[PDB]
Amino acid sequence: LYDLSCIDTCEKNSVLEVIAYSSSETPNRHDMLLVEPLNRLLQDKWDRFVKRIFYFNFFVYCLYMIIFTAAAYYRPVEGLPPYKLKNTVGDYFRVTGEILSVSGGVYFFFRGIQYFLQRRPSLKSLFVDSYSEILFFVQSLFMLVSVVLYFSQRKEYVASMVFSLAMGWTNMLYYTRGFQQMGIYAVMIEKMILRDLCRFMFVYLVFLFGFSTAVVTLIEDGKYNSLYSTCLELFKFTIGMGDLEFTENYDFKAVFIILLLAYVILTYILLLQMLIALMGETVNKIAQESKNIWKLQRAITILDTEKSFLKCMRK
Amino acid sequence: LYDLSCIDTCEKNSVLEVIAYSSSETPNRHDMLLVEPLNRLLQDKWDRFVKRIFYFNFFVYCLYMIIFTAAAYYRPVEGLPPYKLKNTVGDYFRVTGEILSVSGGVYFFFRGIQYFLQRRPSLKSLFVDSYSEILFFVQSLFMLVSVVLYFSQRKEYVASMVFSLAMGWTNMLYYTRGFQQMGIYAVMIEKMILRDLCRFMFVYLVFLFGFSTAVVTLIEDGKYNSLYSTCLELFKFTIGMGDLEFTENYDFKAVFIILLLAYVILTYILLLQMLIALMGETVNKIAQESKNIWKLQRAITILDTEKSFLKCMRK
Amino acid sequence: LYDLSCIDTCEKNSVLEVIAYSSSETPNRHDMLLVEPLNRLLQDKWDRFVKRIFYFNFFVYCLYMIIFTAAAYYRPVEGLPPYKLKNTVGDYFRVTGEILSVSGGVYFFFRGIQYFLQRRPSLKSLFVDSYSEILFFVQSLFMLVSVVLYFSQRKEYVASMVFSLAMGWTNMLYYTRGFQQMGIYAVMIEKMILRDLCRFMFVYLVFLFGFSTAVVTLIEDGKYNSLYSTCLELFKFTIGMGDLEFTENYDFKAVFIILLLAYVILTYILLLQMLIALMGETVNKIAQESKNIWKLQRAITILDTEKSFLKCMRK
Amino acid sequence: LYDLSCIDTCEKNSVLEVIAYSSSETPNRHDMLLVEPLNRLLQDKWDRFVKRIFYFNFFVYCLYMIIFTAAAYYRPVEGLPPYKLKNTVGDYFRVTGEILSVSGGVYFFFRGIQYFLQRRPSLKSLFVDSYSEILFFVQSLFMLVSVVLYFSQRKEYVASMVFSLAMGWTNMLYYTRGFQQMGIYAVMIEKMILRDLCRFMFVYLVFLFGFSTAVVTLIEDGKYNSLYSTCLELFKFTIGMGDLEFTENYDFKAVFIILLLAYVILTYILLLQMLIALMGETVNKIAQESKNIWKLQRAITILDTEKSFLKCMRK
Repeated sequence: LYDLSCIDTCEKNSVLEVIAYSSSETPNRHDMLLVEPLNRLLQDKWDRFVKRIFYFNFFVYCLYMIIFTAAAYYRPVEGLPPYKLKNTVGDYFRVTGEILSVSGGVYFFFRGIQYFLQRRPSLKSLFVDSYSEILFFVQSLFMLVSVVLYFSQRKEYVASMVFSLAMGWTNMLYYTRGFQQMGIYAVMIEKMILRDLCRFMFVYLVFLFGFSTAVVTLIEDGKYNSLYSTCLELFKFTIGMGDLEFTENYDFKAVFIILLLAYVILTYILLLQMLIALMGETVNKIAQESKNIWKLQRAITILDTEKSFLKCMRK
Repeated sequence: LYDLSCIDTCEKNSVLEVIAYSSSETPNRHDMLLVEPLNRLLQDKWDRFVKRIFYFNFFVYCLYMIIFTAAAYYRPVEGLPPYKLKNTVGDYFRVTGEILSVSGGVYFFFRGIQYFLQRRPSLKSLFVDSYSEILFFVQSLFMLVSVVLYFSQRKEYVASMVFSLAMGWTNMLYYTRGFQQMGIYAVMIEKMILRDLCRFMFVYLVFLFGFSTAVVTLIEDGKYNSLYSTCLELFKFTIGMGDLEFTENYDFKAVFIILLLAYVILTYILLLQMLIALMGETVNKIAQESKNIWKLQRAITILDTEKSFLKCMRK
Repeated sequence: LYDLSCIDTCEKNSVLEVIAYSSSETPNRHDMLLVEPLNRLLQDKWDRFVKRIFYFNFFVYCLYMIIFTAAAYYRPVEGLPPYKLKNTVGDYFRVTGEILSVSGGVYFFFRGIQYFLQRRPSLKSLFVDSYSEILFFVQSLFMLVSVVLYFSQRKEYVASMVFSLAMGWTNMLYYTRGFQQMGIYAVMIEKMILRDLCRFMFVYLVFLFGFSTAVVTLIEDGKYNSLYSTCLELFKFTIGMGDLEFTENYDFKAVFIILLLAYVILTYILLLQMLIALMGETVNKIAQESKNIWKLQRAITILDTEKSFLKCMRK
Repeated sequence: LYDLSCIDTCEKNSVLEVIAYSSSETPNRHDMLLVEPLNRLLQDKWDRFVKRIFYFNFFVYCLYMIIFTAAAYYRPVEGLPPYKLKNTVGDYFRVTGEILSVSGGVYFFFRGIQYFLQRRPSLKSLFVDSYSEILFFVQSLFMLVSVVLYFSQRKEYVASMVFSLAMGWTNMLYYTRGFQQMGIYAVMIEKMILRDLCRFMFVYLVFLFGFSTAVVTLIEDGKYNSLYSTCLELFKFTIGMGDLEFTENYDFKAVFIILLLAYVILTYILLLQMLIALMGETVNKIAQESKNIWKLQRAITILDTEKSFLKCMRK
């Protein structure tokens, strides 16, 4: 038996806390949890009770989402907000869900604020990992905005609400951290996004934009002279529905086609495939690292669980 | 020469049987067949006669499938079942195939039952490998259901029948196990399904659903307000036929487009490509393992062949 | 200096000939050319003159193809063959190219026959590598067939001719063997075809067919009840233009959609991506081997060059 | 401290210059910069001031591009050039941007000429790396051509201009060299283009062309008898919008379909996926090499910075 009390020397800073709140700059930020005493301990906690609490929290959240979903689905958008309830069961259910939706939003909002009270946002912006919390804050932000617009007689609230909704469904992935495979997968995802995806987009957009302006220049009208629509037409090539003959409003057919071909080859063929290639390599490079991260991710959850859960007695 | 009689000590449990019916939990479940005596023996059996019997069984099965296929293809769906045969050759052929189809269904059904009598279904559910047998059971199940509905005057039997049909064509892959390459390939397939595919879908569906509700919320009508149709519209982006302008029923064009773009980027671009990447890695990780499994798969077939085939005399 | 006369002991069998015409069963079939004396010699030959002759032959062939192409492009398909020339330059050019096309066909045909006179076709069928020659034979075969049909007053000759044409354009790749990169690439191609592609298709078609019959069964008419058209509709999903709502001729909408979804997921998503994954691994496995093969491929060409080219004096 | 004055012995040739202008044939062309003294020095320069100048130059360039873009976007193509300005703010802004666009074109043109005065174009053609400069020259070339055509009353100038525009947006990637990741990515891109992409296209086009002529031969008319349109129809299969039933103008439906299927399988399925596979391997092979190259790329920029920037005093 290891002297676990050392870890729990929170009077200064628990060993686990040191790790959990370690700066992204720390070399062993993840590697520190390779210690057998720490793993023994954390796994014990997880199985002993934390995962139960965790699953519960997840369950609650997914309920929140379907409640919110329904509220939006049956939302009487006809007219301007706020809307007057009528004496029906459906109306009762709607406003019930509506209220609950807002409540949960406030809950997450406030928690985000708590984190800001502790880990100030000037610090949080430096942790592209803590974003997993920030996203809930943003989600709730959209909720709150829609509340304002709703009571401001601004139907625009729908849009804000919708963004909140989508955010939540994205945020569902947060809870994959409770599974040594799903959470790992999620880690793979977030890293590839932060790396390869944005790397790709940086260039993708350059070509998208460049070619769209090239084409527009040639275009006389056809409702494609509007850059907005032309760039969408080019975008369509990369989703797989780009029409080479989308317009005839030009005197330079050959040139028009040439540009399209270049765009396709460079973007649709080359870059998209390249992306895949690089992604494969990124996977190779990570692998174990995602597992390392996942363990950390879970550990953090564990600590927060105990910290927030009434300081419940334990070993 | 090795003392092969040891292997054949079935009075307690044959060495090969030990392996064949080994729990999925066994560490060497597959590795046990790396023994030269076992391989010598099994390969001998295979070449000596088993593969001939196997090929025959395959042949019979593929006949079954085309018979069943034809029966369905020329099925007089006009009216309600059961249908009355007329004095024609085509009618004769139809009912002939129909009967045969049912018969083969019962055959597989019963065999599945036999397996349940031995390897109880409470055990079978724990072997995500024994599913190769279960699928035949399910196939036959659909057959039997269609029989009931047919005689119940319920045209719905067609649907059940169709599922049986499709199941069978899928189940054709069962017999790839007789080839050291096709069966191996099949192993690669089933593992990637059980791993990467379902892993992917778990998240794919989250985004699909989330975004579909987001969009529906914005939608006023256009026959897209129905979640069902909207989620299909989003699904279309991933097959390659998603229309960015599928509807105009909203007051928030910009937002509408934003959501679509997010969905595409996250799902169509990122996740689908990621999947490919991970699949490549999975292939790397397996490779030899699929071969190991294939050998086991064949060995099992061999044992069952001898066991079921009249206990035919052998070495 | 190595005693090169040993290699040239053709009175029994040249060392290079031994290798060139080595059975596919030979373990070192390709590895034998790793000998420094052989490489020294072969590279010398290549640079000294063979590659010049080779480039010439290529040049001639590509001329043949464009001549043939033009003949077909401007072919007066109106009416029935044989067609009567009129006193015009275009007619003169057409028949000129036509004759030349046939001539070159006969040339390749005859060469194929020569190979059969030597390396009998009973042997050739065992060399899935010698197909590089066979393809020219097949190409010429189609040519000859079209000649017959042409003079038989059968417009069907066009179809045969077209196949010959396509064959030739495919056969253009033959000459990539003169470049240590293009030929290597071609080797990568042919191996992946012979391996992964046909492996894939074996299963692809199973699902294609199976699902198509499933769907047809549900279909009442709509011109999709014809299996032929339905299977094409399913095929379209894998090229990227499959319509989930291609028909409404059924009483089981839900089921109809279910089947489509299964087909997409299993075939479009899973198998196609899997194929990519496996292809990547195949590339890894080959790499050097394709280079080895390429060297052999070139060596063979070299030997044939000298053998056919007037037995021109050399070192 | 290393004796840095040795590096600066430019009276003969600076050590860095030796490397920077090293022939592509040099074995250590890139490896030479692995020297710790060189890296120390170059990194110092970069951070000390070069990167600031570099960022500035980039900034200027991106301004140039958006100015040019706007000029084209609001270009009164109605009638024939040169166009007469009217007394409006928009006209003033247009011609302002127009002039600026030409000016920057001349700037890059002249610089290209300067390089030709030094590193003669007979040499430049041998450096498929120096193309990064050539592209600016080509960009400016198109600009100058449009100027001529503009004043020649030839509306065709638009086309030339458009090409210049697109070139510039492509050339934006030049400046990714200032980032150890973006520039590296760009290196990955250019290599894969120069290698795999053109390798692919070499064969892709063979099949594209071959099959297009095959199909045309069958075609009676339908506006597809024109090879140009048919080859586009085939091209569409690879972008994901190829229609199997694009025409009915033929007497050989079966054959028509067969050809299409072959084209799809060989090109759309096989080759495109193969390309991806090879690309993955190319990534594996490069990796570090791209980083090496990137460092060189930056070093070159550094040297040119100092050389062109007033010979500003330094260590």
